[PDB]
Amino acid sequence: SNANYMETGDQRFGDLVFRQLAPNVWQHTSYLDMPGFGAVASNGLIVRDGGRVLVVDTAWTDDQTAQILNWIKQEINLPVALAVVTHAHQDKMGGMDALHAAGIATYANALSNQLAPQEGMVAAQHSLTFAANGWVEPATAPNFGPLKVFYPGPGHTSDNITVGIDGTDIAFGGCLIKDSKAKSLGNLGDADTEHYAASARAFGAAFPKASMIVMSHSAPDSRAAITHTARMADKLR
Ligand SMILES: [Cl-]
Ligand SMILES: [Cl-]
Repeated sequence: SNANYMETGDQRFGDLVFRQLAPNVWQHTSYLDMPGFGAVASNGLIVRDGGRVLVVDTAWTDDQTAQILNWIKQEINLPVALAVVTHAHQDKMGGMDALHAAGIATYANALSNQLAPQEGMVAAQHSLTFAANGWVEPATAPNFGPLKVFYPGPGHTSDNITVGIDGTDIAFGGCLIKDSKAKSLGNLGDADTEHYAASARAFGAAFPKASMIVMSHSAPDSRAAITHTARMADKLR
């Protein structure tokens, strides 16, 4: 349960893995086997804000996403107010149904909702919209607490968004940022290779105080993950 700094190690629950990040923040992790590679991790976040819990990124599947809700009931014992999912893809949207069944309000980039059916995903219930500088329109993100939503520009996909957690110095780059040892940009099937670099860089500028970068396929890293990701993307153009 990691109650204090002398109880450590990731918590295994079902097939899921949870790692505490800051006092109110955890990374949730699920796995799906992929041709030729094998098991691939997909990370998302759980934020405790006051008397509610906020989730970013469901798991790969409905039944894994259900497990996440269960773990929250056991370990945090708080209601889940809302969830924000970061683009329409199985790794971040696979479990929308489970969130919905649980009666949990869901939010995504309007564009992610427009693409969901074509990407084989269930759309979120609410749509976020963004200014030209990339920050979310606050009226579209009511009651987001510490979550600061930023759309960096096309990237891993054209709809990808990102989230800072105010006060924790943690920024979630999702599929857009890779860690500093990464050998490639991962899955580019949907990517905008022209704007990727600028988008990665825009993310770094949106959260200039983040000391912890959380991404989809790897353990959290330093800001060196932004820099390195941008250099890799520079090679795309
Ligand atoms: Cl990826
Ligand atoms: Cl992906």
